[PDB]
Amino acid sequence: DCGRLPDFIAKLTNNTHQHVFDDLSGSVSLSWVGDSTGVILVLTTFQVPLVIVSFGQSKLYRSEDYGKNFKDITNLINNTFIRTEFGMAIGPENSGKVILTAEVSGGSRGGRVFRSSDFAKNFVQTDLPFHPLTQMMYSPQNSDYLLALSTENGLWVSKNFGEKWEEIHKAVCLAKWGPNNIIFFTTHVNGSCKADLGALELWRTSDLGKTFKTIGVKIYSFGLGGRFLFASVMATTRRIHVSTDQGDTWSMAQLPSQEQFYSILAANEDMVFMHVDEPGDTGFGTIFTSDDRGIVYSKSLDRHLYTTTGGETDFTNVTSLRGVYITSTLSEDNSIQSMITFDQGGRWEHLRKPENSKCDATAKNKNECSLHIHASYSISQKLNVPMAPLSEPNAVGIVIAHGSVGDAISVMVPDVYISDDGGYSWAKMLEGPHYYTILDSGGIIVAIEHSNRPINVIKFSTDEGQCWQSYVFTQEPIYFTGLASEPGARSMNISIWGFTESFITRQWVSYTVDFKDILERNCEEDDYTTWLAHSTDPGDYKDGCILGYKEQFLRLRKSSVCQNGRDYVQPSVCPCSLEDFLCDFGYFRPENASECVEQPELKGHELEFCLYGKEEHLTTNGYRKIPGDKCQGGMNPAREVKDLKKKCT
Amino acid sequence: DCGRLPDFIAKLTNNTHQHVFDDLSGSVSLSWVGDSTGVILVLTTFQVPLVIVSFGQSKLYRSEDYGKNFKDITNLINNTFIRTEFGMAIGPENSGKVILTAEVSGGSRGGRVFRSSDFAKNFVQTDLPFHPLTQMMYSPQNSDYLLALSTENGLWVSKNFGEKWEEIHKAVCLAKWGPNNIIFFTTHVNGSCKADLGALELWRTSDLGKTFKTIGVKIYSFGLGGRFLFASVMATTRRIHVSTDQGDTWSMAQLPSQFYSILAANEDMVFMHVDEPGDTGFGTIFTSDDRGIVYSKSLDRHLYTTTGGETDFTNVTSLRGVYITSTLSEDNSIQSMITFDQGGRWEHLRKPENSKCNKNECSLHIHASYSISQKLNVPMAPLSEPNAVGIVIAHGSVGDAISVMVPDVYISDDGGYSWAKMLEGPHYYTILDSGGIIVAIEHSNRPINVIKFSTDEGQCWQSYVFTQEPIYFTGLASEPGARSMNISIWGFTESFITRQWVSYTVDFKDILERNCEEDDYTTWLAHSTDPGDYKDGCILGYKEQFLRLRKSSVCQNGRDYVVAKQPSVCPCSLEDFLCDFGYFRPENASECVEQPELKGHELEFCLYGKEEHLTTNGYRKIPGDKCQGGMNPAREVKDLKKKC
Ligand SMILES: *[C@@H]1O[C@H](CO)[C@@H](O[C@@H]2O[C@H](CO)[C@@H](O[C@@H]3O[C@H](CO)[C@@H](O)[C@H](O)[C@@H]3O)[C@H](O)[C@H]2NC(C)=O)[C@H](O)[C@H]1NC(C)=O
Ligand SMILES: *[C@@H]1O[C@H](CO)[C@@H](O[C@@H]2O[C@H](CO)[C@@H](O[C@@H]3O[C@H](CO)[C@@H](O)[C@H](O)[C@@H]3O)[C@H](O)[C@H]2NC(C)=O)[C@H](O)[C@H]1NC(C)=O
Ligand SMILES: *[C@@H]1O[C@H](CO)[C@@H](O[C@@H]2O[C@H](CO)[C@@H](O[C@@H]3O[C@H](CO)[C@@H](O)[C@H](O)[C@@H]3O)[C@H](O)[C@H]2NC(C)=O)[C@H](O)[C@H]1NC(C)=O
Ligand SMILES: *[C@@H]1O[C@H](CO)[C@@H](O[C@@H]2O[C@H](CO)[C@@H](O[C@@H]3O[C@H](CO)[C@@H](O)[C@H](O)[C@@H]3O)[C@H](O)[C@H]2NC(C)=O)[C@H](O)[C@H]1NC(C)=O
Ligand SMILES: *[C@@H]1O[C@H](CO)[C@@H](O[C@@H]2O[C@H](CO)[C@@H](O)[C@H](O)[C@H]2NC(C)=O)[C@H](O)[C@H]1NC(C)=O
Ligand SMILES: *[C@@H]1O[C@H](CO)[C@@H](O)[C@H](O)[C@H]1NC(C)=O
Ligand SMILES: *[C@@H]1O[C@H](CO)[C@@H](O)[C@H](O)[C@H]1NC(C)=O
Ligand SMILES: *[C@@H]1O[C@H](CO)[C@@H](O)[C@H](O)[C@H]1NC(C)=O
Ligand code: NA
Ligand code: NA
Ligand code: NA
Ligand code: NA
Ligand code: NA
Repeated sequence: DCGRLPDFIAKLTNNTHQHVFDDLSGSVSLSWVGDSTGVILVLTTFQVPLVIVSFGQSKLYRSEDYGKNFKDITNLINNTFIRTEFGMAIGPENSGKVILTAEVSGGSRGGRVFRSSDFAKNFVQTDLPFHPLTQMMYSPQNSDYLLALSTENGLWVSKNFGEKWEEIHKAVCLAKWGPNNIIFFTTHVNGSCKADLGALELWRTSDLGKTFKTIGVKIYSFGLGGRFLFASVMATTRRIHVSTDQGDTWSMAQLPSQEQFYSILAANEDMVFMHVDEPGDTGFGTIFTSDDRGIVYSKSLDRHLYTTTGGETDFTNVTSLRGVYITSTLSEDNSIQSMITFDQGGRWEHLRKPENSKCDATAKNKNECSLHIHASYSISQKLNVPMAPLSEPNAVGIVIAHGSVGDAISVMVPDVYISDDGGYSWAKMLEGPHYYTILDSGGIIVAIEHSNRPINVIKFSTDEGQCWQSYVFTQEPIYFTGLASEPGARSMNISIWGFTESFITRQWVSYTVDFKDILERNCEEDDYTTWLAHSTDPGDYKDGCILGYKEQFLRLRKSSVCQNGRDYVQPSVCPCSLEDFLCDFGYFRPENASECVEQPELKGHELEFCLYGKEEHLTTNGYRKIPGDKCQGGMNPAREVKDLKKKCT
Repeated sequence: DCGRLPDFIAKLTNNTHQHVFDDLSGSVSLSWVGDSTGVILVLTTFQVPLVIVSFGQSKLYRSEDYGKNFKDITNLINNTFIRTEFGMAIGPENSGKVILTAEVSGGSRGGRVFRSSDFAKNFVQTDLPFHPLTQMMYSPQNSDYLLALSTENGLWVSKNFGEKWEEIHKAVCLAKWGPNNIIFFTTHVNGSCKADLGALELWRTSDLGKTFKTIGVKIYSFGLGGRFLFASVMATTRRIHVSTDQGDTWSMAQLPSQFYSILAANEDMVFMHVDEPGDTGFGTIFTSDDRGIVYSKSLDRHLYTTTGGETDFTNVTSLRGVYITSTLSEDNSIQSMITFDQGGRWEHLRKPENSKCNKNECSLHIHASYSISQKLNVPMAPLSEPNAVGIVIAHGSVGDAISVMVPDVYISDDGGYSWAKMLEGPHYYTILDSGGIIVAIEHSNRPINVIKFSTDEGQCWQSYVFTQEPIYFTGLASEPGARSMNISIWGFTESFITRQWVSYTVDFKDILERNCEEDDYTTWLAHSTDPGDYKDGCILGYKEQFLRLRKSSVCQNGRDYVVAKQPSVCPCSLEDFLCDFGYFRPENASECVEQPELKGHELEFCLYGKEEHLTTNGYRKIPGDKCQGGMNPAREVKDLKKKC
């Protein structure tokens, strides 16, 4: 049971610093700039259409002492304002780069940016030779490289952190940074980008506009994931093509029985999750997985729910436990259900419902108490879930997410559920929707109620979400607007901002809380327990095996109040079992089934597919080893990919 | 100036009726059902996707004494819940028809509807043999006839007010009622409606599914407006086709020359918006003849939202021929334009009365669907009604970002010709009593307890504190009827975590105690863009005169604000004519001028398969304009004896 009253109020009251901002208009954004810099930026923005020239003044405040004091530096951005859609363009964590993209209050020949490379302590002003259509994008491999699309659909690039800009191509519809500062972009065949569905050209430049190469024609769309480049190509019908050499060579995606709607759910250096819409136009599709070449796919999960307008799904990478992914499917009776995989798409199981839930006490029927974990599918469906599932690799096994059972009331007002074993087991910890953040690599989790009333409570947990305490951080409740944490692995600082509205005018205020005094002592051996990740194959020899590697994790004991949450850790290999294999091309695991079985339609014919112009023949026991799985010994089904020395089809 | 003296708080306190609702979950909707019936329904709904089966219980409360008392009748809809997207399917006014379309808690073979034809005083339940994909639709000619699309894209029709249903066609994408119980609908050949865009077939049935007729192929979309049927056809580019004979014959829209949208259409005329070639967020409004075929330039640089295509186009239903929308000025300022002759001529909206004005823009922008789609803080579009002649209430902003972020509420009493800022900040508002009562409620994050009301058509406002426990505002609903005096406010308190819902019904009967006398009215004429005295009071060639309650009036009006007069027609002038095909009116200009690119070549268009030649002075009479005499410009459509 939880430890009642380790007194925190005194240690938090003296570490809570309020700042009132007078006469702020528009939306107010707050952000920490850097780890251990002390810098917090507060900026007001305005919702103004791009084409409209209007007058306005954004306000800008800066703290250099961790939120205790703010200096008005609006004079730096005199006679400009920033649109809410743009906000701040903050570079990578250790770069110190911040860019404010603004519009001149009276109008001008182009936009105006304010550039800082010292954690927002000094800005320089630069007039753009164009009006930005969207926010400027940093190159992932070089924060000095910026690209921006103009309102004239021109592609502009800067090599020196936005100081000097050059237009490298006109009539561009979409542009994206690839790897090693490559730029991919689409261009017109004629008039409008909207009217030219399926007739765009995909272009590549590897030297920031000096030379170009057309890598695709008749393009519907394109995207990037992991080491893979994807393009939807119009033949009257759409097919998916994959490239792992930045478009020099393409191969059509090979799916058993490339369709009208596709989506890359996730992709890394090892594999691809691909969603393909079911024939006709229903609310569900199918998840396919590929090898590290991104070409040959196999059926992974049926009836995967997606929003027909936008393609969002509940697909969630559980980043706090290797190999774990969660998403939502439509059961046979059209109930929503959360499925979870612990082997990177090889096998999926129903998410387990909490034991002895309040739902179990009132449910007049089973399956009513199934737990649906809310993500982008719920959010796009306009449900009241203010945050997707939250996890981070440093906080091993911790997942925080909104969830609902099979009641309309629960769907309307989700609750916050906590998992400490990467999603295998869940407990309802907070009533109603919340905003939440992880600090101190999981040593501190904080949540704030999301409702119509003004709030004055911080809820926090120091034992990975098992026990919660409430801290009244003000006597004047605020309509909550934002929650922002200082970055860093050992973070203790968090800022809340919002406003009072006793009459018609909003008075904005920020509260910065330092949790330094709460976690005084360092955890010892009796403060932890040990746990092994869940395995779907039975046997003590298979407990704790993740993709062929057995490992052991710690977990803070319930009611713990201590720091030094050691990094959860000698590697050992497991024997091979079914959980270490995906189904092969043409095979699948029926719902609730452990073994792969050949899809019925292919039972008659030989399994063949196209691989870079060469037709291949597949003989298989129905299995192929999961990319990245270091399994050895045990079960080893056989497969052979024989080249037929023939052109495709 | 306003008369603050008549103390109203005593006359309103005894006429304010509170009802507290226990354990309401989900979204809460409230609606009056019928003129002088006394019926108010309160229903809880849930935001749940269509395909998902879940458990839930909607709650249903009914008042039969004008909101003083509510009876829990949830048992009527036991074991069902209603989706927020569906709500209630309310038949036409005075029909008495209400239908609650629900799904069964836990799933079933089809939906379940609860049907009433006596203003929701008695319901009967019917199990549907299908799951409805969208809300059921009443036939405008017969409220017993219903239409519904199933989640399997089957087309279902009922002839007996939803008691018995028949499936008349499968694989249907969209279906709509025509004028005489005709049904137009599109169907694909195989697969998906999304994938078969531009390859759909447009079908018609005039006998509720007994027989069908294919009236269009290669269809992208279709729609109905006024007496016009529209279809978008995929050729290499998409173009719009019009039919005035229910699809037996079509004609392509003839524009002097891209994406096409129908802004509005009635029995006389079509408003068409045409997107610029490069998609820069603005387009051009074109107007048609009475056939919907021949179009001419009406308004340039018409702003539209780049994704949904919404514009600020607003029909001022309280004054004939008046429309307002937003355009992009030469320096990319937003501006409101107004027409008093149904698109013939547009003028800049006049600056608000009594204002202190720097920049070039103290101009007043009236907020509508373009502002709403641009995510501005505008909770309601402009509000007007035909019975409340000349009254328009709308959100407006001047040309500073602060004003755009927090618009104010403006009042016009002459159909939008002149405007005054009457309320600070965004509000919800409603008109009842044919304009005798206007009510407004603040839109903000804090709970409210004040009702703002006007009894002189918006010229003077008073504040009434209707409760000591402020509520987070949810809705404002007025009793229907020309002489209505009751409104309902509902919302919830949330002192802790739980919402407690409550309704407040206010009766203005004691406020408007005495009846207005002759000294309570003034008379006015609608604005005319031609300055002659022979055109005073002329609206589209027809003379009329209006009344208006004097400022600070607190009395009940029983007269139609249109004075009863023998009808008289006006002489023709420029305001009575559109520009002809190939002509347009420059900004602020009264006379039409030929578009420059066409000044050299012969004006030609295709009309019913035959190529036609147009010689014109630049004008054509506005469709519906009852003008006679006066100006008579010449035009001739000469057949060229050629196919097209
Ligand atoms: C789902 O989220 C997890 C966690 O973020 C992703 O896993 C991580 O992916 C990165 C890059 O692929 C891995 O980095 C690698 O780092 C190691 C060690 O420095 C290096 O030897 C490799 O060459 C590689 O650069 C990282 O280790 C890995 N972390 C874990 C816990 O697996 C995963 O990629 C996501 N899934 C998908 C499909 O994207
Ligand atoms: C969380 O926020 C707190 C502030 O509320 C941070 O603590 C502050 O850190 C600064 C910089 O390390 C400390 O300043 C230093 O003082 C020494 C002399 O003692 C001086 O040489 C340095 O130049 C600097 O001024 C400051 O004292 C300290 N304030 C408090 C109240 O502890 C803290 O670093 C933040 N991060 C974490 C992880 O807690
Ligand atoms: C995987 O396992 C689950 C059980 O854990 C299987 O679920 C079952 O699904 C059927 C529907 O396919 C449920 O059935 C019946 O539905 C009818 C409606 O037509 C209803 O009238 C009956 O009362 C009944 O509920 C059944 O209840 C359910 N079983 C359980 C224990 O929940 C699922 O089908 C399996 N998947 C595969 C591919 O085999
Ligand atoms: C606004 O709401 C009030 C109630 O707050 C409505 O007043 C009520 O209307 C009915 C019908 O006129 C009245 O009831 C009965 O009328 C019959 C005559 O058919 C009579 O014999 C009964 O004795 C009874 O009065 C009811 O008394 C009346 N007023 C009140 C205060 O209860 C009113 O009709 C609503 N609408 C308008 C436009 O004011
Ligand atoms: C714009 O609003 C007005 C007011 O509703 C419409 O005018 C009426 O049209 C109906 C149906 O044709 C007639 O029955 C009424 O007699 C008209 N009333 C008035 C005051 O004109 C008008 O048709 C609407 N739509 C368009 C496209 O203008
Ligand atoms: C910029 O702001 C200053 C206030 O410091 C103001 O006086 C000045 O007019 C502005 N400059 C321009 C060019 O508008
Ligand atoms: C509501 O419906 C359920 C299922 O039909 C039934 O068991 C229950 O008795 C009903 N409640 C009432 C009050 O009739
Ligand atoms: C058009 O008329 C308005 C109102 O009289 C005037 O203010 C404006 O300057 C005119 N516009 C142009 C472009 O001349
Ligand atoms: Na870098
Ligand atoms: Na951009
Ligand atoms: Na009445
Ligand atoms: Na049902
Ligand atoms: Na009809």
